[PDB]
Amino acid sequence: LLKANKDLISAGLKEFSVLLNQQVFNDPLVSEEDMVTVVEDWMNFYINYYRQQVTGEPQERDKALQELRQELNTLANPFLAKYRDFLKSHEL
Repeated sequence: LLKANKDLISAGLKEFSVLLNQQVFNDPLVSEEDMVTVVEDWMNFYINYYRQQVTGEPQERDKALQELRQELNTLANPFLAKYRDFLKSHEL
């Protein structure tokens, strides 16, 4: 209900999707642990962000927060892989 709610989600969606796909690949390169922290921060930051940026009944808010948590959890899986493979491509 209300395009406003779905709009906020889509914003976090396009933001994350574009962010993962628009990351910058330049040396020096960031490590996996550093990327993980950044990803986690992005995930908790967005999660808390959306829990407070909702309207209407509390039930809808929760569905947005739950779907988001699963949304990032899935969306992050492929990103970490791209960087994982990007890390392996190194030499040593």
